[PDB]
Amino acid sequence: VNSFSGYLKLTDNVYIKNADIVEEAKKVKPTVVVNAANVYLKHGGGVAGALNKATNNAMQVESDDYIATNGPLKVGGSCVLSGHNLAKHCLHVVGPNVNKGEDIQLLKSAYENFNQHEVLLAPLLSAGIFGADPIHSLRVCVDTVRTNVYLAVFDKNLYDKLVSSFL
Ligand SMILES: OC[C@@H](Nc1ncnc2[nH]ccc12)C1CC1
Ligand SMILES: [Cl-]
Repeated sequence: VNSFSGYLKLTDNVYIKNADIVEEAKKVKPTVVVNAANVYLKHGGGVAGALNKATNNAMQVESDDYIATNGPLKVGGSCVLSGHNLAKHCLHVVGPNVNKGEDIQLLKSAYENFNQHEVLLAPLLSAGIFGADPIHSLRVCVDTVRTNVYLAVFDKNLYDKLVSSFL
């Protein structure tokens, strides 16, 4: 039993809700919130800009030190950093950005990072400003993640389409 509330159950392990991931994280304080990161951990817009703003830029300061030490992530890769005031940990996961010409096949590799954590609050990877089809992202999530994932979908209209079209 956990403190996630109001989610529709899609499969044994995948749950979904129309919600603002920032407000969800502040309420639940999950062990892990997933950021829709880029390889440079530059949290400018989308989920990343919103999460970073909610930390008063502390996420960006920590991320800049991470990059200075380790260099960029790989597309499809991840790193674990602090969750600041939102969660215990933030798993920064880089899905392919179609608006940069990146290979959509890497979306499965991106979701595999979730399997290293028993329970996560997450967005749909490569959706929104990363330019991939969200119906596809949900399908890859369901077919790749085996741990317990709570998906927050910001746009209410998109949420209804994902539910009604879910196979
Ligand atoms: O990952 C793409 C995804 N974006 C977000 N999901 C949940 N909460 C959010 N807050 C700000 C952006 C954002 C779009 C809706 C499918
Ligand atoms: Cl977005």
